Amino acid sequence: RNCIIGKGRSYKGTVSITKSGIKCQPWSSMIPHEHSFLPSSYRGKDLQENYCRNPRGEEGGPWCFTSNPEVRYEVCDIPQCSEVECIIGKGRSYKGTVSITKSGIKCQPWSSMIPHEHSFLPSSYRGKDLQENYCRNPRGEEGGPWCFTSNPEVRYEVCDIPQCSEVEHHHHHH
Repeated sequence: RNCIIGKGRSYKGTVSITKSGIKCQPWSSMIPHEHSFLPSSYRGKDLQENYCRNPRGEEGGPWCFTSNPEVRYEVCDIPQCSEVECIIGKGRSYKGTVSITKSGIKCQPWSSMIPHEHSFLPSSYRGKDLQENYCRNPRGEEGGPWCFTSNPEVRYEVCDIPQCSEVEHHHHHH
């Protein structure tokens, strides 16, 4: 993805513009800037196209030589990856803390039988993180994470959690 973890020493994404907005120079090119980061000599460091990279693992994060003759190199401005509430596909793996249904009803705790009695006991679904009153999809059903609701007239309802594809840092269409 196009965010970095730590200093991005293994960053392999597609950002190709510096912090000040300068288009990166290709690693294979000596123009404008002549240099020794030859892709054939630095394999495993994935010096591909003109993508920002951190081949030496430095504090600045990924950087590139720049297409501006007056600026030899510059760090890139790549956000640090941060956890956001989202699901992939149907949310079989969702372990977030959303606890309200799509119609805004507070979820009932999984450990509770009130108002709705049920057989989704946390002790019987070890591994599925039936914690507190958090929306979950413990049998990997279509429709996604859901909960029993605190409203006695609504036994259960799906929760509306955004798809991670809406918020993530995508590889560009290159």
